[PDB]
Amino acid sequence: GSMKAAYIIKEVQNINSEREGTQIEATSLSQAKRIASKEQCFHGTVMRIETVNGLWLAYKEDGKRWVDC
Repeated sequence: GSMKAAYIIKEVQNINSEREGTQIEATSLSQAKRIASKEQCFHGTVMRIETVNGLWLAYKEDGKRWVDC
């Protein structure tokens, strides 16, 4: 299909915390955002998209718009 890059999606309790994530493949950051929003499992949490080496790409507080980093 389309050329895809590796992204790491993490679900954390607050913006400035670190937890283990899971690796997904997406064609763009926007598709990664859609996947991350669909993968949220807990209540009121923050979703964050990083690169594999741990670079913050974006994050979304529950009920807010994505914050691009």
